[PDB]
Amino acid sequence: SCATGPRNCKDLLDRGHFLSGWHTIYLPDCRPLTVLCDMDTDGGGWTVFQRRMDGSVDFYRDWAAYKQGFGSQLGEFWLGNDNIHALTAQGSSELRTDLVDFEGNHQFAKYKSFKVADEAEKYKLVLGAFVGGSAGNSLTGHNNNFFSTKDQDNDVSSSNCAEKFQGAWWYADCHASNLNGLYLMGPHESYANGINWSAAKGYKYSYKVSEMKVRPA
Ligand SMILES: CC(=O)N[C@@H]1[C@@H](O)[C@H](O)[C@@H](CO)O[C@H]1O
Ligand SMILES: [Ca+2]
Repeated sequence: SCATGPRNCKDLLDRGHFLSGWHTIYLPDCRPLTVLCDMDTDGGGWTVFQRRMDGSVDFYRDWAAYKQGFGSQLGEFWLGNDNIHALTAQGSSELRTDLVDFEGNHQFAKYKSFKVADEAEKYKLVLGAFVGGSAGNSLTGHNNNFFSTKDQDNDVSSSNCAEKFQGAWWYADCHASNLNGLYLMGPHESYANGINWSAAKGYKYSYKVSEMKVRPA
């Protein structure tokens, strides 16, 4: 039941679910949602809301798609902005970003809190202090920005960043990170339109794997 069920992946870890995989949790209003738990990385108990690995899924999508979520439990997905809001509203959730390049190097970044607002406030990013990690910091520059898609420009640029740059993000003018960008497979000649984390590999290298995930702080 909702009353006795888990609220997130940390609750499931505490109950002795030790393998990563898809589990049912209960959101604050008791709506059930199936989510990917990362039980292995950095203590486990992370709820994963973004995953890229192979370029099989098109991420250049509209507001409605990002609002409801898209992709596959078997592979790449975006969990959905309504879902991410519900998951991060109550309490305080830390954020971890996990990255792998095409040369096999693992890199990460961690933030002390992470929340997205509701749709009325355009799923605005509310980001806490950078903790550290080998990937460096490419998200703080996005704090307090609305989410934007190609069809809904909420950025702080005279341009359309989502169109520029071929992704969906809390764009400013325009970005330091672009993890929902094109799956460009390592070095690319086009500027800043790949799966880029500029603090680590810059604006002209697209990562092999990207994962974004949250856990109670
Ligand atoms: C790819 C991209 O958006 N790079 C921008 C750069 O063009 C801009 O001059 C600067 C202003 O703060 O912010 C960077 O993030
Ligand atoms: Ca704009």
